[PDB]
Amino acid sequence: DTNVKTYPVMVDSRAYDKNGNYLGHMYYAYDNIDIVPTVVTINGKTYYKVANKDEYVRVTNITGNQRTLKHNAYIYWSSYRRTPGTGKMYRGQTVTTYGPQMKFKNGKKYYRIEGCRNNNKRYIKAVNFYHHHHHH
Ligand SMILES: [Ca+2]
Ligand SMILES: [Zn+2]
Ligand SMILES: [Zn+2]
Ligand SMILES: [Zn+2]
Repeated sequence: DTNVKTYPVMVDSRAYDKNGNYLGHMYYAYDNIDIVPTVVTINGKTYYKVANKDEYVRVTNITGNQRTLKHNAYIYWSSYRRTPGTGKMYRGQTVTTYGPQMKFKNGKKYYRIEGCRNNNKRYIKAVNFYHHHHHH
């Protein structure tokens, strides 16, 4: 494989055959992974092929998703704690999120965002990417 990019795994990625069957192992955040940077669709979902393996990992977990804030957002380490020293992001700013929504112990859903590491945890509440806040 001659076309290869390196990216941190931002979310523990299940490894899948070309048919979208789980192979029983994972790639782990925040290790680097080598991928062929060509999007591959399998049963409606996007993957990258791991370099020199007939293995596929979800794009969302690697290069993630461009999302636009619909509301001012604080950056959270956990349910009740802001990432230390962080400010806010504003309605209209663009954020890279990785992976599906994650349910914290408060019961609310979060997106892991660019820069999140074990010593620098960075999440935004999912609702801040939706128009309707009928919950305030
Ligand atoms: Ca807010
Ligand atoms: Zn609002
Ligand atoms: Zn409001
Ligand atoms: Zn609101």
